[PDB]
Amino acid sequence: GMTVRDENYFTEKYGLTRTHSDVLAAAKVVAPGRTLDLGCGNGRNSLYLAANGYDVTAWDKNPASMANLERIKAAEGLDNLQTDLVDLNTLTFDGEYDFILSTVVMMFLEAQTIPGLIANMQRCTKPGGYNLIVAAMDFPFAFKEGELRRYYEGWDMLKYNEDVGKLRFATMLARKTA
Ligand SMILES: [Cl-]
Repeated sequence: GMTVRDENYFTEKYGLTRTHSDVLAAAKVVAPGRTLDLGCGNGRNSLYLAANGYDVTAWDKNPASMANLERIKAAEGLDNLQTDLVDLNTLTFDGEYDFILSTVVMMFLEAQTIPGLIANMQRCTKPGGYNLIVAAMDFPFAFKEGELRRYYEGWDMLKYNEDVGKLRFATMLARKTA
């Protein structure tokens, strides 16, 4: 009968790279809610979240990839998954989200984009909301030791790892104060 639409369901059915392990772990602590996948890539994370109760908005560049996600979305009947084409280097957005995630996307953005993009994620997060960031540390951009954490001064620093994953990645789960 039941085949639950978890990370293994999506890899078996569509053959995309597996849902990020930090998105899987975050989902155990972040209650389903209004979620922005900011730089959704192939939609691996957006598909998982939308199939598991989150109301997802998935944005990235690449018209082909976004159309591919939209086609899988339609096959999976995920009416709670909205997709749009964006350029993260020029995007300014509005909105109020329970959860914003950015996983392995910033390293491909211009270094000058990052401060404004993080400011934008922060102001569009509801009080008590969560931001998840997974990002390379030290081609066009990489965070320096402690930098991701400094951007999030004043938020509850729930989880923050700077560990190998051949590149070091900073993984952060922060919650906005209420
Ligand atoms: Cl990154």
